[PDB]
Amino acid sequence: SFVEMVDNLRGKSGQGYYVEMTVGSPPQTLNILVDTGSSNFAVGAAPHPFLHRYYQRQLSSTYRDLRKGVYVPYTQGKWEGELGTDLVSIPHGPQVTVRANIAAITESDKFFIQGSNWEGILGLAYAEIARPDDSLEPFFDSLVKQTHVPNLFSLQLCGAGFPLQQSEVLASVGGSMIIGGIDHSLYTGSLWYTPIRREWYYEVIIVRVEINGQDLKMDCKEYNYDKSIVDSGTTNLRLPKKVFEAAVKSIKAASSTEKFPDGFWLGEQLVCWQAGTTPWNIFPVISLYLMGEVTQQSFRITILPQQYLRPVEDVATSQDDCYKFAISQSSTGTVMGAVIMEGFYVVFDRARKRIGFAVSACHVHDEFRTAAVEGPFVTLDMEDCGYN
Ligand SMILES: CN(C(=O)CCN1Cc2cc(C(=O)c3ccccc3)ccc2N=C1N)C1CCCCC1
Repeated sequence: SFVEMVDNLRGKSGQGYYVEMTVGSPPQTLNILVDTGSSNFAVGAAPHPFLHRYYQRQLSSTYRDLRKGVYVPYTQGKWEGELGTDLVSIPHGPQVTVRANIAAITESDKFFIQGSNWEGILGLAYAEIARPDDSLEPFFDSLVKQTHVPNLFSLQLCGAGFPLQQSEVLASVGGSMIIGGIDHSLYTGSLWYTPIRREWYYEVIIVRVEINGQDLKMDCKEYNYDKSIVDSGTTNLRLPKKVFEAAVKSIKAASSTEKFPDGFWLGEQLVCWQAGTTPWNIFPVISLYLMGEVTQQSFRITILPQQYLRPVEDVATSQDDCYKFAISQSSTGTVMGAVIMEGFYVVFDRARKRIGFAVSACHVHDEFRTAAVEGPFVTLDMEDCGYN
């Protein structure tokens, strides 16, 4: 179907997924992180201890200067840049060349990650959350208007399998970003769609949460406290303070046969099990019910411990499989990160203002269980879950 784009993503979920791209004339190649969490196409345009390479504007005959600066701070950090434009392409993507807005990053604190292997970020969200403002057209918006590529893209993040490293990056590809299409070889079963509440972040509405079938039983509005978005840039599944606690307890209980340190459930410290003996069956499956496109109808996606327990290279890299509990609390609402996406083929159907989920043909699981997507359900009381 889209053989060309299949498996065009790499990196490390923990350090983000990225795709190859080229900017300027002649072509300058750079790894760009795929982030559904933002709307700026920003690349390193100056040396930095963590950049193997960067965008060299003086060497591009098509580069154009907008003579406008941009300051973006975030978490005790920030990236500063100079706005401009140039021609862009995606080798393992559509065979097209567009002209996009490019923030040439010139100074940054806490942005570029050591080891990730990407020198830039491709924000696929809407302009509403673009810096310095919504007038700076996002990349995909430009791509869709300068070509005939369909206004939609889908993602299948396969998180590989076992612990990887900066070296294992260019050895085992991570996943796929299919631009302008939906690839039938990336999923099994049906594709279920949930509406996009507001086009700024990819915001959705969750109506119910379950732990091994048991209802978390909270006012559905609490689940979307502030907001709920899907973000390929975020590693963990992030949930409000309350929901978070309620969940850890339920998860704690479910797994009682064995006890772990409070440090584990805080993401502070990890756990290990003699190679090959990880007791998956002891940990519970998790499920989020989403609002359906059809009124009063809803469906659910379900992940396994193989999705929320991230494999990490042991401290002493011994012969023991250790794991990190990838479920943490949030204050900015729910973030459906990689622990969620690595279970499904996710479709960002902007043209129809919806997002679809399907079982990933590459998700991790043992023969006893499997991730799922099932519907329809009728648990009256849904739009009422939307926060304001
Ligand atoms: C925190 N990260 C996330 O992916 C979670 C949600 N975000 C935040 C985010 C922040 C930025 C920045 O402007 C920035 C500035 C200085 C230092 C760090 C970040 C840009 C895009 C963002 N998109 C998200 N998905 C980080 C995960 C690694 C990639 C950077 C964002």
